[PDB]
Amino acid sequence: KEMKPFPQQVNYAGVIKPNHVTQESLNASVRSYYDNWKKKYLKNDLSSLPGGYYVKGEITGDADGFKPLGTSEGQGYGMIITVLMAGYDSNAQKIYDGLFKTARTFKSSQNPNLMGWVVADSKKAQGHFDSATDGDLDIAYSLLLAHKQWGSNGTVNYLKEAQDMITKGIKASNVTNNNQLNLGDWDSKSSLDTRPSDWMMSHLRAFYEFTGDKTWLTVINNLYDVYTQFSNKYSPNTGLISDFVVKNPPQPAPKDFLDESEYTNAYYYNASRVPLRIVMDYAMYGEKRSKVISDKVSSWIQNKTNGNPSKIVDGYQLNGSNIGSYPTAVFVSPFIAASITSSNNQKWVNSGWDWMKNKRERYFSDSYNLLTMLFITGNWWKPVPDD
Repeated sequence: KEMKPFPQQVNYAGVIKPNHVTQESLNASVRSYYDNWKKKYLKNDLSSLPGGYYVKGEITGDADGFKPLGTSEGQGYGMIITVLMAGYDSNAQKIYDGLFKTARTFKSSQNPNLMGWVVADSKKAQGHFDSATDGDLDIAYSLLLAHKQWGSNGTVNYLKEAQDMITKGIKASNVTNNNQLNLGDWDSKSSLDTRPSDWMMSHLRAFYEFTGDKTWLTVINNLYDVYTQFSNKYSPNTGLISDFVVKNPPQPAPKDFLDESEYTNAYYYNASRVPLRIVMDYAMYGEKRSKVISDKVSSWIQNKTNGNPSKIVDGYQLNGSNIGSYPTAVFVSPFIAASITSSNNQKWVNSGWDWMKNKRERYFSDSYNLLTMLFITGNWWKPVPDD
């Protein structure tokens, strides 16, 4: 009953795939990576929610006295991965519906159309936590994929669930009056605080195509404006953006923003995800502003590393100075993805593929590496409202 079974192995206009191996090799690498990811991270052991699934994060410490097991961010990653692997994993729909059960049971304490950001094995946690924008973005987008994979005439009306989450959830709570995306449903409607890894341009395009609400296009265009307004001043040579961005005109967040890290003003663990989220817009929708941003970052990192992906480190100041020390896939793999819009990057893309295809480390890097591998092999297909 899959209408888009793995592997869809699509060919987006103007983008290259790794070409030193066959497509069957690329698909086999993705299948193996998924089987290992699923074994290590996909869980269905919530005593407080039989039938609920989640993705096991690490997460040090407690969250409001609860022991955090996963987040809405990982829930969204897992839900996208699961729908895309349908046709290989015969339990994909059961897993997806179980992830959705968790997402709606652990609803946000603020906007109940969203997911609260922490999964913990307690009925008290179900409805206790507020939302985080990126988790709900990936969850809502995954519902569009589910609609196109299985149709919406079964137990879960995926399209209606998507439309409600997009409109009553994300637009209502996270689209700001300044046409940005705020940090979560606890943040204000007039907030100028934003996390650029939430600027999931290609998801926002799909939201527009499946709701017809032009708000999404207004946000896309404005966020491209913001990216350029920020980078021309703060990263004119590298093209990078910081983990968090504040104020108008946009500027790097201060250090220790939200107590996340000393490097919230820099290209750190949140922003490492940006180059994938941006490049997908060029690949799936032909957006030239995405190619411009992607080529600038790709050229910078290739020169920085002398064409060696293993020389990428886990964090950079906006001027390109090293913060990190070692190559991890949440940084490496999006830099490879950013490189796919120019054919003269072929060798670099091939080297990046060899680096990432078997690279297993921990939840955050592995989950984002799998999303990136799905995308760069053509196996993340585009949901379209019909034929």
